Amino acid sequence: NICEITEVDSTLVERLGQRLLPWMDRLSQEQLNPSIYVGLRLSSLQAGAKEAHYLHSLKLSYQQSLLRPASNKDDNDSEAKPSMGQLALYLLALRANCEFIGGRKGDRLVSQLKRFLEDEKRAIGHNHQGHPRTSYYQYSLGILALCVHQKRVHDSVVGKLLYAVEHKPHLLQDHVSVDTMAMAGMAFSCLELSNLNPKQRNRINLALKRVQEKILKAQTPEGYFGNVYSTPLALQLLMGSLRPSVELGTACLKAKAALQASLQHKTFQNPLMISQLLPVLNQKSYVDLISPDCQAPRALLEPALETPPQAKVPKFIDVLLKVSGISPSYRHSVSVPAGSSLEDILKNAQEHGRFRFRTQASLSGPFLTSVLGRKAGEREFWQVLRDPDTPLQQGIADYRPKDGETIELRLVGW
Ligand code: B12
Ligand SMILES: [Cl-]
Ligand SMILES: [Cl-]
Ligand SMILES: [Cl-]
Repeated sequence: NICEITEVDSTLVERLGQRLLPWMDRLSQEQLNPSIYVGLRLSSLQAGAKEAHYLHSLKLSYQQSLLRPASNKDDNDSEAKPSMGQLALYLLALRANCEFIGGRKGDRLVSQLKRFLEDEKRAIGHNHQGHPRTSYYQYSLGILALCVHQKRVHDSVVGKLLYAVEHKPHLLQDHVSVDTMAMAGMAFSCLELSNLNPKQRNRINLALKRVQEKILKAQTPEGYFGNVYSTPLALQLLMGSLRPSVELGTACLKAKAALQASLQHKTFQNPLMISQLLPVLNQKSYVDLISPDCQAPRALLEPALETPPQAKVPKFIDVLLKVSGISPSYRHSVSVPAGSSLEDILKNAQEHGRFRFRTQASLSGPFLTSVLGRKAGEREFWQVLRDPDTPLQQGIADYRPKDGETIELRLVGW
């Protein structure tokens, strides 16, 4: 297949896998990450039966958190659980261990997921005025997750994703675009291969060509689908073929070369991103979770065990932090070692100034949710940009600012 990464330097792959390896000892509820587990299982790499403990921890935690008693002893909250889209990735994790979800606990989880989709269906509405509470990405992920376990979703649920893909000057924001198409594509593709909604078979097939079209349309001069980070999910979808073309073949070749290029430059630092890339580098996608092969051997990753101690004096960078989209705006001047994350800088400004911010856990890491006491609301988010007006492609923990950058935290409405 032409959309498949066919040749990768195994030492690059191994370095990527070494980035996931420490996460395998991070078993706390907020660190546990079903995406990382999936990515490893579908990769050419193994992070030990560190993996087994990890799935077991996922099982215990997702079950204990999501199946809690009918009425909790005086709180309405205690120990905020995984989200439904995370439950969807947890379902992918089980398939990655060649398990189907089951038993009474598994029935309840599946219902929770179906309720989620039904609730999103309702939120989206009638004829689609109205938004998902979460996103179409999680919507698609949910359908895909149920599909790979051979669980059917209501035709009206699937309809909502199909129509969104099908209808008009495409709804989706640029940020979500390719990634959401890729994920929806993978939901549709699973539906097809599974024949789970035969009453919309043709519609699904046409949604697939659509999804393919929009992804190729989104190709950048650099070769990326959307951006470097959407490219792996794009390729995950695209390697699933069934519409082989000359445009598609050329697009994939460009996409692949751009991706391999970025691998030489330590582009992929984010554990979730790596978890999305490794499968692709092993010619696998989430859609392979339909029939996962748990017998295939993988190369054991061993701990890097070396963190190079320079005893040098590091370069410092001087960075300007600025907050906009709220009143008052705020600025902060910080000088920190080169290689400091945006997050380090935030924590520094908080420590040594009038700054404050809050993040919350996500599978991509710390997600900035509140700056200076202003918490992003319903369709708001704290956008992170490098001045002038360039949205970062990494979040706070991964973005490592350059000398002289102005980094903007902008409250925006999408
Ligand atoms: C939906 C989405 C959003 C939504 C999320 C809110 C919503 N309505 O649900 C919005 C528009 C707010 C958003 C924002 C951003 N996003 Co975003 N987002 C996505 C998308 C399409 C799906 C994520 C998802 O739902 N995952 C599934 C569920 C189960 O996972 P989850 O971990 O529980 O999801 C949470 C986080 O993803 C959080 N979130 C969203 N984006 C990001 C990015 C980072 C770095 C973090 C830590 C968290 C985070 O939102 C979800 C909670 O609803 C992904 C695509 C992808 N390839 O994963 C990109 C993606 C994760 N986002 C990305 C980026 C870069 C950003 C921003 C940094 C953009 C910016 N310059 O401001 C910001 C986050 C800044 C911040 N405040 O911390 C990149 C990250 C790449 C990388 N190297 O890590 C991705 C992969 C898109 C891309 N191809 O570039 N995003
Ligand atoms: Cl339940
Ligand atoms: Cl990254
Ligand atoms: Cl805050």
